[PDB]
Amino acid sequence: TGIAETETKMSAFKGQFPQQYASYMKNNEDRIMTDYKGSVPYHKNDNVNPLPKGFKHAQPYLKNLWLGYPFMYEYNETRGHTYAIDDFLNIDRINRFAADGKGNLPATCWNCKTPKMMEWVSQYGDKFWSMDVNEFRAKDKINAHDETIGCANCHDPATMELRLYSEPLKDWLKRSGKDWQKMSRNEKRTLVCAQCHVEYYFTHKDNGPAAKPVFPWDNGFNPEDMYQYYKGHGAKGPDGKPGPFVDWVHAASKVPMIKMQHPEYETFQDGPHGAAGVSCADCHMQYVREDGKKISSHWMTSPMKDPEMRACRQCHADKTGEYLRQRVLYTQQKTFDQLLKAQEMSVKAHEAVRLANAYEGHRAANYEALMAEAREMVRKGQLFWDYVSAENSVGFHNPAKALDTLMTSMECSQKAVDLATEATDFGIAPALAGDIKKLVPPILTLSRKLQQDPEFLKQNPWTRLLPALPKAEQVWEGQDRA
Amino acid sequence: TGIAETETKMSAFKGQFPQQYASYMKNNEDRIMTDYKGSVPYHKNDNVNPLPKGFKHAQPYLKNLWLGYPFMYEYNETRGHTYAIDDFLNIDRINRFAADGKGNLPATCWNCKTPKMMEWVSQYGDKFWSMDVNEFRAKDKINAHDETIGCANCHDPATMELRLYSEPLKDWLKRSGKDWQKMSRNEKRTLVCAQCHVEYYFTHKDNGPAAKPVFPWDNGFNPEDMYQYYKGHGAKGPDGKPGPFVDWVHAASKVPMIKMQHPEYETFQDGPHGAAGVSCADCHMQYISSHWMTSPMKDPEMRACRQCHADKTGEYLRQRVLYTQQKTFDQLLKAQEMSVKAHEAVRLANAYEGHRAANYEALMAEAREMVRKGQLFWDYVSAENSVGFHNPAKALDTLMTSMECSQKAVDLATEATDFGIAPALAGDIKKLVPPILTLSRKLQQDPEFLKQNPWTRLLPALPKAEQVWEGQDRA
Ligand code: HEC
Ligand code: HEC
Ligand code: HEC
Ligand code: HEC
Ligand code: HEC
Ligand code: HEC
Ligand code: HEC
Ligand code: HEC
Ligand code: HEC
Ligand code: HEC
Ligand SMILES: [Ca+2]
Ligand SMILES: [Ca+2]
Ligand SMILES: [Ca+2]
Ligand SMILES: [Ca+2]
Ligand SMILES: [Cl-]
Ligand SMILES: [Cl-]
Ligand SMILES: [Cl-]
Ligand SMILES: [Cl-]
Ligand SMILES: [Zn+2]
Ligand SMILES: [Zn+2]
Repeated sequence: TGIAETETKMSAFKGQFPQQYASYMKNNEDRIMTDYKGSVPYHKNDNVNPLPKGFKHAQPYLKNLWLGYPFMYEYNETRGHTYAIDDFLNIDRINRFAADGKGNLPATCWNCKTPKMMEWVSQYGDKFWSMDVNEFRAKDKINAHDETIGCANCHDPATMELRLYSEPLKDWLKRSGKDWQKMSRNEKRTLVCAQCHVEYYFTHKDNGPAAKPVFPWDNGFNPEDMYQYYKGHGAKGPDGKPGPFVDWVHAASKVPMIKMQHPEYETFQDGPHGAAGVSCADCHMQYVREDGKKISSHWMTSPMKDPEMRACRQCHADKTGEYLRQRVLYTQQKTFDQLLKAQEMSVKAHEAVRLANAYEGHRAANYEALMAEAREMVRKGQLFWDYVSAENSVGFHNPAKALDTLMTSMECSQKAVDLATEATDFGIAPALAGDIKKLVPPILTLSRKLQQDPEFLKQNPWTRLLPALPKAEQVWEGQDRA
Repeated sequence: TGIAETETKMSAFKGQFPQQYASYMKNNEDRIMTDYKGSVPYHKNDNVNPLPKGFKHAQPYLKNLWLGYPFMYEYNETRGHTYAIDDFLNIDRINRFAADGKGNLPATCWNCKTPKMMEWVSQYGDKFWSMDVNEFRAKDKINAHDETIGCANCHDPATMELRLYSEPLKDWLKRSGKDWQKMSRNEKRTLVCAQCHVEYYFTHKDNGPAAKPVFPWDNGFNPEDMYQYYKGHGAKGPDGKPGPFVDWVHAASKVPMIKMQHPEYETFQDGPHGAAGVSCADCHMQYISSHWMTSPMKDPEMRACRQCHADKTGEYLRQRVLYTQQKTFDQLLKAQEMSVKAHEAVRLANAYEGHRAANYEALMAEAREMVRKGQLFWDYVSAENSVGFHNPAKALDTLMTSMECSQKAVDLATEATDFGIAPALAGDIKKLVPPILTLSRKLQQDPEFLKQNPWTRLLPALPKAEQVWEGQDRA
């Protein structure tokens, strides 16, 4: 093709690739829900209101578990790639109420949202990352419709060969001694998704260019590996050694936490399909026959939307769609039910540490050592459930790891409850005895605008721990500065 | 063939079936251990001693968890079918120290160990079940080598067609409206193993012929199903209503327990293979049909798997098995630890002398139930011989629920004492309740031995008595 190697416009590909383009346009369907997933952007913590506000399979405790982090404001089920920027610009996680108009998040937040990344990294280099996210938000900076996730994110425009635009994934391949050119078509059919559907973190300024994205894979891809990995890479001590990494300090328990984000690749690669050489594209980009021929479907969505499960039957030819669906649900039902329980246990763990920190009664002689261990268990337990929760398959990508991970999560949280309780000489035991939902009610609603209202914050024991934000008018709506 | 319809002597088949016979003799290999299984009968709770006594992947807490039940005496890894009787007659679970020479276990214990069952049931009818196990133990009653599990257990001797000898399995098929003659060859290739590789219980006399074996499947095959099933079928109260079934009362916690035994069928049937119509025989009796029924992991090339998984190497298949087993084994040990803590919490609460909570009795009743349920759940996984592989998701989900139940028991019992016992339960459970490495019927005769461990100390000393049975020999 004659399309520019750096083309950011999806529309530039339509004329020469009408079939793949029209298929990619189906990502605009945001009306169908499946049993646990789907394309309606409901609030992931809302199991009270019906669709599309909430959902029967929402996670009630999310806001509590992320108290003090932007995810306490908004976090929704995902839509197709065509809406990435729209959703990016609607999310309350990015500050829209600051006078200077700053989002209070790094420009790195654009990293997995647009092909424009190539041009921005070319222009700004290492310095792009820590610029404010909202410095690239106006209509003259990005076209939400045409420059959202598109063809140039996975294809070399000139040859249409599979190509990585991703700096952090390229960093990883470089670090691990891998080489794109020597990789199989098969491996590439997974790696293009691994540019974005992974857990990541923002570089601390003591260790490299501020906010440069990193995939924390050096210790391995499992939750335990990541937990071990995150014992380093944080801020340096007066003595220069990087301490443990910290995404935020929980506003209730004051525990230094790690946030997990969509670890699809890490979860799937050692699962029953991933370990066998099956690629993301095999299930999510099935060959389909449309208008005279066989194309790679570019509708990247839930395979459960198709009652016949065609995308599975090129390998599971002897199975009916219903059978395959039931085997998916066989795992998801179990994973979802246990996840909710690991989440309650995590909340109780946070509450135990919070109660112990506030405990005025006589303490155990080894109080400080007990609390230090309790905090670490809160952090570890949460990293583990989040690793499963944040992952979009609800256990199907890797059933055994999901369930094993949830079980370890709960064990860690329970250990935090036990240690913190012992630290107070069991003074806080009675309180921790009830329904955790009574002591720490799930936070259904919480937004940047609401956090401006003291009388709102008082309505829940945990929101009560947040500071009131300055009374302020909304300054950004979508791409309009106001 | 001319072979008699209830021929019990395996050797009667050697002549017309040398190939299958020699293949079945391969079950005599009892030397190889795999990563988690194998054919060396090591003591399943012993992770201290060398093979063939212990193993690095043993379950340290078993004796504690079965305190008050024969399984506290001996429980070993399994050997091939050819040794069923030998192992049956060596086990300390059956009493060998009684003057009258009784084993103190029902003859039903023979049910899944010999074809002679057909003749015995024909001779005694339902009176057979409750007779003492040792009434059929002498050489003149059974040939340990020729009449152990054999050809007649799965084959109609005359035609060699697949056939069920099992009363309990036939009972089930009859109850559930199923019919052998209308069943697929495929389904039969699983059912012959389901005659024995399942969870079962002994009928309480109030509800049917004493000790008749039943497969508790009416509520479904899952652990929750069985737990619900066992809310009934126990002893009747004055109004004739059967109470909850109980296998034994835990000697420490005094909780009425349910024992799970080798639920291979129940576990595997809704797993990734079982749900897909794959049979036990497909993996364990690879194509003649190999009659070596053992661990498929003994074969580095995993031949038995590659007629379906042709594009995979043996190493790959092995790693995928281990991917599940290692996770299942690690979590099991933890569920077991939590179960011990739950028993100990209920025990400490029962003994508690301090201020009780006003709703003590209701809290304890729920705590006990949770001990019982938690244990049924881990045992369902532990007792099963695949260490998670037959059904990875159910195994792990089941272990997680088990732990949840046990933790609930700890919480309820603790709350019942107004938290007076909380400090006592805070440490390493292995310190407060040390694993019982060694315990036998002979040792339980010695008070000084019993004092060596806080839980064996809760057992009564058995009468000083000489051993009366060894193998099939009286003494
Ligand atoms: C790749 C390494 C990414 C980084 C860096 C950021 N995001 Fe992301 N984002 C990514 C994926 C693969 C997905 C879909 C999967 C999922 O579970 O969300 C998303 C999704 C979003 C969304 C929509 C869903 C929601 O969270 O409500 C938003 C609003 C979003 N992302 C914003 C966002 C922000 C603020 C980031 C910086 C902190 C950020 N993304 C980084 C991939 C990646
Ligand atoms: C990653 C998220 C992709 C996006 C964005 C786009 N494409 Fe794609 N494409 C992707 C994969 C993994 C594959 C399979 C390649 C293989 O060798 O198996 C493809 C394939 C194509 C092809 C080749 C013909 C076919 O198999 O259909 C074409 C012509 C193509 N894709 C076009 C295309 C267009 C026009 C896109 C923007 C609208 C586009 N792709 C985005 C991965 C991804
Ligand atoms: C960054 C450049 C990405 C690449 C490369 C891939 N994905 Fe993605 N995906 C990304 C984001 C930010 C989002 C959220 C968009 C939003 O507006 O919420 C998604 C979403 C998905 C979904 C859900 C779509 C739905 O209908 O619900 C799926 C199923 C999905 N992504 C899959 C997927 C696959 C298979 C990819 C490789 C071929 C892939 N994505 C690449 C970000 C990016
Ligand atoms: C087949 C065995 C699959 C492979 C290989 C991959 N995915 Fe998957 N994915 C699959 C199923 C059956 C589901 C559940 C769908 C449902 O409705 O429950 C998923 C889920 C996802 C999602 C979430 C979809 C949504 O509605 O937002 C995403 C984002 C996703 N998968 C991405 C993804 C990636 C990155 C993969 C390679 C690393 C991958 N999938 C492989 C089936 C299969
Ligand atoms: C080939 C590229 C495949 C596609 C497309 C799908 N599956 Fe698959 N599946 C495949 C392999 C190689 C395996 C492991 C067995 C092996 O030979 O190594 C599987 C396994 C499963 C299972 C069993 C595991 C479980 O979770 O119970 C299920 C239920 C399953 N696959 C379902 C499934 C679905 C829903 C798919 C479409 C979305 C699908 N498979 C596609 C190979 C391939
Ligand atoms: C079928 C319904 C059976 C009943 C009734 C009894 N046993 Fe069993 N036994 C059965 C199987 C499928 C196996 C091998 C699988 C396993 O996990 O053990 C066994 C094994 C034994 C063994 C050897 C292993 C051991 O426990 O050390 C012994 C000593 C044994 N069985 C004895 C025994 C007793 C005493 C029974 C009555 C209480 C009994 N069996 C019943 C199948 C079945
Ligand atoms: C169950 C535990 C069995 C024992 C004990 C014996 N056999 Fe078997 N046999 C069994 C199965 C599940 C099958 C497969 C049947 C099918 O239709 O697929 C067989 C098969 C045979 C055959 C048929 C030829 C073959 O496929 O090998 C023969 C001749 C045979 N078995 C003989 C045989 C002998 C001699 C046994 C005692 C030593 C014996 N079987 C025991 C199940 C079981
Ligand atoms: C009762 C009549 C049984 C039938 C029918 C089946 N099995 Fe069995 N099996 C049974 C017992 C009592 C034992 C333990 C024997 C001992 O001395 O410990 C076993 C053992 C096994 C083993 C383990 C053998 C090893 O090498 O470790 C396996 C793998 C096994 N059994 C499988 C199996 C299969 C596949 C069956 C159906 C075809 C089957 N058994 C039937 C009791 C009985
Ligand atoms: C293939 C997918 C299998 C099916 C179908 C059945 N079994 Fe299985 N079994 C399989 C594996 C890979 C293992 C683990 C072996 C190891 O060494 O870890 C097992 C294990 C068993 C055992 C224990 C073996 C031992 O050493 O004692 C038994 C007794 C057993 N399996 C019995 C059994 C039954 C009754 C089945 C049908 C219901 C069955 N297996 C199916 C592989 C597969
Ligand atoms: C046909 C009769 C099979 C034999 C023999 C074995 N497997 Fe299998 N396997 C089979 C099916 C139908 C499936 C589910 C996929 C589907 O099409 O529905 C599987 C799945 C697996 C998996 C993935 C699940 C997991 O536990 O990770 C594995 C790892 C697997 N099978 C391994 C395996 C082994 C070790 C076998 C020999 C002992 C074996 N399979 C035999 C079909 C059949
Ligand atoms: Ca979605
Ligand atoms: Ca992260
Ligand atoms: Ca064995
Ligand atoms: Ca039982
Ligand atoms: Cl954020
Ligand atoms: Cl090991
Ligand atoms: Cl017993
Ligand atoms: Cl008190
Ligand atoms: Zn080991
Ligand atoms: Zn009191």
